Amino acid sequence: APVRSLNCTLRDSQQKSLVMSGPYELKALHLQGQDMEQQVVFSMSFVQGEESNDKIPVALGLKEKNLYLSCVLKDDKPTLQLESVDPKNYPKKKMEKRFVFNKIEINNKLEFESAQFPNWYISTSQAENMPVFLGGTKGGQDITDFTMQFVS
Ligand SMILES: Cc1cc(C(=O)NC[C@@H]2CCCO2)ns1
Repeated sequence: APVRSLNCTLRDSQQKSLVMSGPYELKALHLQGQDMEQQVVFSMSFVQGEESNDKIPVALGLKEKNLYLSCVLKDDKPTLQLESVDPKNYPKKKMEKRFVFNKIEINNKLEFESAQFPNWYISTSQAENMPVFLGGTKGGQDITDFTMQFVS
């Protein structure tokens, strides 16, 4: 059948929102009131992959954009990028592995682990207005826990 998707927003555990800045540039900042319109709305697709009660493979596309978060080696490191796709072909149930995150529910928060790069997570910095990145530990000063808000 089709792939199933939900619209949503994400905020890090310090309650920073994710907003688009430069071309293909996703950053996190503290946001409230009128400025909340600037936050990125995701289309979270439920995709093919290894699954358990608390570990659900997803893709994260930008709502009504042919852009997906992906995990690739860049200058020899697991990095987070926004990648363009053919809008006729996406989303799909069998997303390529670089697009797949394991959405993990622990203690009423979510972590998004790269399916391609085990133990690398969507991360934010404590500082305002810094890139969203792929970080190689769910431990230390960088933030790897999020909450989801469901959108119409
Ligand atoms: C100036 C700025 C640059 C970035 C930036 O490079 N963000 C990278 C993330 C990875 C996925 C897409 O965005 N944010 S503010």
